[PDB]
Amino acid sequence: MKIGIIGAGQLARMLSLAGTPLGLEFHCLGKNGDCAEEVVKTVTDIELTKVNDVVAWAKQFDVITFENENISHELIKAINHEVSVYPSAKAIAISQDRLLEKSFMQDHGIATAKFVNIDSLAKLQSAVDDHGLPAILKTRRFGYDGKGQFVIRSQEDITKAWDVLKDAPDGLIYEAFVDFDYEVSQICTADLKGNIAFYPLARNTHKQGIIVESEAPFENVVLAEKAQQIAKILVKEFAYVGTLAIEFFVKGDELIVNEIAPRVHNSGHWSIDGAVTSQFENHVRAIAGLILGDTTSRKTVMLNCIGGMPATKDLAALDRVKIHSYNKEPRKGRKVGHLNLNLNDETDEYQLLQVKKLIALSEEI
Amino acid sequence: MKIGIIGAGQLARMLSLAGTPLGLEFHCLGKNGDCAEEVVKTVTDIELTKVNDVVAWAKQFDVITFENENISHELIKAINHEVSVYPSAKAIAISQDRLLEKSFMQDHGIATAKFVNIDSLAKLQSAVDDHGLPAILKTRRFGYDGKGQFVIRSQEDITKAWDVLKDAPDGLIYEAFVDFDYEVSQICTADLKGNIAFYPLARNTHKQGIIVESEAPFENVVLAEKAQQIAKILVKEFAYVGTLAIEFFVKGDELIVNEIAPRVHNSGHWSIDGAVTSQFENHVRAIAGLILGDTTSRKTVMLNCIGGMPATKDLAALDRVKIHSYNKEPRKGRKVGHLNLNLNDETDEYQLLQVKKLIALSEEIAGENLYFQ
Ligand SMILES: Nc1ncnc2c1ncn2[C@@H]1O[C@H](COP(=O)(O)CP(=O)(O)O)[C@@H](O)[C@H]1O
Ligand SMILES: Nc1ncnc2c1ncn2[C@@H]1O[C@H](COP(=O)(O)CP(=O)(O)O)[C@@H](O)[C@H]1O
Repeated sequence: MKIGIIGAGQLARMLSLAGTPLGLEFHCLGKNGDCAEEVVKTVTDIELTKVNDVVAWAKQFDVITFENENISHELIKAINHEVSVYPSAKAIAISQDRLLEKSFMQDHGIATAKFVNIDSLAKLQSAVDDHGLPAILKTRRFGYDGKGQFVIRSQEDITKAWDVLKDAPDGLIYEAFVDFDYEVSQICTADLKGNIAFYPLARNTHKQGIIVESEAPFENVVLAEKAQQIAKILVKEFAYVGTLAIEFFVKGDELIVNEIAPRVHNSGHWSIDGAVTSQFENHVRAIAGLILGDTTSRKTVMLNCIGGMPATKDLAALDRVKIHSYNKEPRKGRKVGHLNLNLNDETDEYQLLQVKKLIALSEEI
Repeated sequence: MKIGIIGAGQLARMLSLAGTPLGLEFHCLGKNGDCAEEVVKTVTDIELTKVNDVVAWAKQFDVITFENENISHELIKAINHEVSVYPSAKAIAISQDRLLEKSFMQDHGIATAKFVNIDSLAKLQSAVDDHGLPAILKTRRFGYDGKGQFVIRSQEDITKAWDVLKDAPDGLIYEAFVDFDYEVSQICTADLKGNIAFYPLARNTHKQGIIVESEAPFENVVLAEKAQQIAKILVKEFAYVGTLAIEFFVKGDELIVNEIAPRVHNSGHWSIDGAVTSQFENHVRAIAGLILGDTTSRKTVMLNCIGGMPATKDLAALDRVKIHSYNKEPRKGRKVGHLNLNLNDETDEYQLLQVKKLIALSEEIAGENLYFQ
């Protein structure tokens, strides 16, 4: 069986690393010299606006998936008529636009921040009038790592936020500021028949809008049950196949959906070394029409390497640390790898402190 | 850092799968179409007898290793004048020839089968006269998965064995049958300084001369200590860098060396899913000059897929089984994949029984001899 992946970045790289032992063959649409190239059969560089060329490429294979939900859902629909793509064009359309995403949650009784579509300064003033400060003005599309956002903390900031973000061609959303204690994510995988394999919750640490740490299992049965029930709604309504990621704000026993990603996600990277079947192996099993792997998990912390990464010789000296370099060119803010560590004892805690020392030296956000 | 591997088969494939997350780049010398191709940066097909061309290929990279010790040690010596190769040409020269291997062990007081170099029928008759039947005649070089052997049980078998094997250009060895209870292997990895990371013993089951199952950790403190001491001697004598495998026959509390392989080995494949750092990741760390990874292990069974392999859908349905297909075309006796399973509870034991049933349906071994004792 041949699997095509739209994108040749680190998610594609890790999908192939996980799926290749299953005896599957991987092909990417992307740039030669992107980091998945050395671990897949072929990489083909086709401009995504050339729909017919993309469809022709995809038809060479048995099933297609993608690493970035910002791609055209109309493109996915065109491919999916000729060869299966998972997950769905609907999941892409909804997840890639903050307003559509929030409206979808609202329609299905799923809690989120209060939100308003913003198409003018007057509309923004009304939103602040209706829903209050503090608040965040965000681009509806293409935001990542907290980019394209302006936190409004005063009346004065309203005009300032509008002036900064008004020219976003795909529009803007007002979000009420959520007072939460911490953040967690639910990753799960759904197969062709709608069966879902759940991972435990992971608690995620952010700095300057970028995830820097993720730790699982976050043990809280009330929260886990709520997160699973939300995931079940999304899987059903999207007719979803593959790994799905849901990010939440937590306030006490209350879960508030922040956003979703219809793909393997940074907050599940711990599962490479902490679950019987990682989020990557399970995404591949799902789309390949295979039964999902067991997801029994053990305590694991994942640390991101942003803007740089410690020298391999220094990492290797911490002999329990599992190294995941993506072999990417370092640049400010760029995710170039991560480190996983199972946490069982004091030696593990020591190695974790050492990893943190090294990351402090290499990080550039 | 760029690592060149001589060979593009499943061992190279698994070295790259293990080493690529460390940020290392892999290149193979082998045939395009070989199973490592899809997981390495490049594969280059050069005839190994073309020494200058091989050396030129190797000099592109920062360190070289190899997946098959049957290659020319003189080739490795030539490469190593200009780019580091691990492990050493000495390890290759000794390990690749059954007579040199046995003689090395004998010279270091390490127990082996009784053995005799066989270069004529008369020499074989004398070996039988001196050491008895049953016995095995084996090629000194190129043997693997039991190939190049003839088990001698009767007087009439003596001439047959000689006639089947006598054309081997690199000669033959007689071995007396060893009285043993079961077989274990010691896999370990040595770094540039001489530190050794040890795996627990694995207990290995063979059928018709090919390994079919491997289970670790095999707990026996007395045997494990003896195996480690033997490994230490070999690492020191070979100035060894990389993963090393030693196969033993066990009789009570005694270890008899069967043979060694200067490489990752089939009996260590369990470590992909049963150790903190697999034999493959550790081989890569060793040759790359890195500190070795922790080898803390958990109970795991490895089952080989020979000839054929069960359908992926059937394997995936046993949801704790870890699938390692090499993506190789089925052929009688060919190793086309393996399966690993951690064993902690009754559900694991159930999945183990079910996966063994699937393997019994897919297996096609190319057996040539029976080794019952
Ligand atoms: N409505 C809100 N109220 C409070 N904090 C928020 C918020 N929206 C986002 N944040 C904070 O800013 C971080 C990044 O926000 P987003 O998840 O919207 C940015 P991105 O990951 O899509 O690029 C969140 O993880 C959260 O800590
Ligand atoms: N001298 C001996 N006495 C008894 N059994 C032997 C033996 N030599 C080999 N065997 C049996 O045949 C199996 C394969 O033999 P080898 O290890 O020599 C074959 P290979 O792996 O080098 O191709 C051994 O694992 C062992 O079960």
